[PDB]
Amino acid sequence: NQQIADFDKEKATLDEADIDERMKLAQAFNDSLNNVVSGDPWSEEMKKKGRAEYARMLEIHERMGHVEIPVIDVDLPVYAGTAEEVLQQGAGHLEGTSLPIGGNSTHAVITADTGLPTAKMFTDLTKLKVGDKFYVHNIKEVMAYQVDQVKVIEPTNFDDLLIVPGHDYVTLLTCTPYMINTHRLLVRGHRIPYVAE
Repeated sequence: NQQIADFDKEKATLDEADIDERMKLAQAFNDSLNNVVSGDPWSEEMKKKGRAEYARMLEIHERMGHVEIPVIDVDLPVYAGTAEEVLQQGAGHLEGTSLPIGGNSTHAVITADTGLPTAKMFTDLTKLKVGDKFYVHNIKEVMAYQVDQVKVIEPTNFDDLLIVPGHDYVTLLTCTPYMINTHRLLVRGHRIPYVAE
């Protein structure tokens, strides 16, 4: 709400040289990425992780951007890493996956909670179908993705979260089934052309 407005307002003031340097750094990070999934965010080891520093180049006031999902009225800020404090605040970027700047041979994974009384997070992610759209906002632009795969996995199976060569994917990840949470729901979209009006 206020946090997304803040991001977008500050984004609009950034000088082009500033955006260019930030994107240079983000692109270098992606091009050098050791593509190994850090872990399952809800495991005890991942919950307790310290401050994530790896995405500072993309951040305005600690937010890397926001993910907008019109069909379920979601627009959620994205923070670096997946520690407990991040999942309390919004969505977390899964360390080990591409930064959310798109490009050939990239796959960014964005995760959030489900079923909580106090913030809806990804509770309605279950409603998404193949063909649905979502929009990833970063300091440079807004990137459109169209869902091409929805699947359920066990928490430690990361095969579906790695880079697919020759493609540009973002997966939205939460827990499933409803109020059970033993597994993970993966909603994967592929990049499509988009010009924001």
